[PDB]
Amino acid sequence: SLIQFETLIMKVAKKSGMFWYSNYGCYCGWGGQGRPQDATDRCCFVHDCCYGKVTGCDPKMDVYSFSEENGDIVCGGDDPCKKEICECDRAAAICFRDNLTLYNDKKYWAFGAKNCPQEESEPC
Ligand SMILES: *CC(=O)c1ccc(Br)cc1
Ligand SMILES: [Ca+2]
Repeated sequence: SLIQFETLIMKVAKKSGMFWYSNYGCYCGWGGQGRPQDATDRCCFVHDCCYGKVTGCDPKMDVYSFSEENGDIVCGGDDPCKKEICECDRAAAICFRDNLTLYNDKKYWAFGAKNCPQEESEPC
């Protein structure tokens, strides 16, 4: 669920999703169009595409299971579809953590729709 995605961002990237990734660039926020503007924005774009490929369950609402083990987040449970959602959230949390060197809200927060042209939308 989205609450769990916020939780994974806090655990992995040591940052809040709502404070740092909810309106950054073209894609770190709900939906999106245009080009991923930088490495953090591309992490959100891939997360959108991953969610778009989940068939059978709901990435917003459904609750997945995970454990911390061997220094990593391990997605689990008995449901393949819910584990797919967890994998999308875990990959994006690690992607955020790994691209903190580049993060730049001064340049990219509330980047604006003109800057994210419908015609430049990179396909998944
Ligand atoms: C999938 C993803 O990264 C993302 C980020 C922020 C919001 Br709000 C929704 C989705
Ligand atoms: Ca988005």
